[PDB]
Amino acid sequence: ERDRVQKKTFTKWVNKHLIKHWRAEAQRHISDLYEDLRDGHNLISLLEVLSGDSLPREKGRMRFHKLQNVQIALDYLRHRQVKLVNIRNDDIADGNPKLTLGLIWTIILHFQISDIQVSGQSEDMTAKEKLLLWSQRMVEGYQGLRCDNFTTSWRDGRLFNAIIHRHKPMLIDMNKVYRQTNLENLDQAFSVAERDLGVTRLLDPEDVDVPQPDEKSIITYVSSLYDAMP
Repeated sequence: ERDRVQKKTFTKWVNKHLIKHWRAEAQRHISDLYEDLRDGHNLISLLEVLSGDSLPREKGRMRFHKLQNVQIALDYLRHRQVKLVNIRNDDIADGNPKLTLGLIWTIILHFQISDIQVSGQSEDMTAKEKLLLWSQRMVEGYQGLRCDNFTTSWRDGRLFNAIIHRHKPMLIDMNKVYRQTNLENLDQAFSVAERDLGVTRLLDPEDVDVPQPDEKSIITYVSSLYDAMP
């Protein structure tokens, strides 16, 4: 299901950032997203690295120290005009999945997805509508591949390869692309983007070759491409 994939994707995204913390003790790794954010420490760390700001933190063990640290993170975001539609400290401290996923998505949008500007876009297209237009424009010439959406259109790997073939034309062979299975095409795309473009592998080939790829995870990964070659 799309939610286990989303947890998955979100977890790697958060970890990529955690380990670049400037402070050693904060350089942590999450195993389960629905446990390892509860105490608020990694949420605060994640906001520290993404913003470069130094945030207060509460050291102890206690239940209400978890709450305090979540509140510091939520308060940070609210002070930056992020609409936390309604989340309490509790939701995160208790490990609620929907809201924990929602909070991470909100952070991904705010910090990563929302700077997407492309030339000749419309005024009130969304930031996802703007990414889409970029993706389309990135493959305008390749022979009858559409990008219509951030799900089914990505399933066979063609889009990703075609995108990477725009400055590593040398590293991928689009011909083999139209001969390869979905899985081969995904692995390759994702392994090329890591080695030669500096793009962390957020998705597994298995997560994407399914009838309905999870829209947020695909957007997270494709945003990451955009960041490497706009």
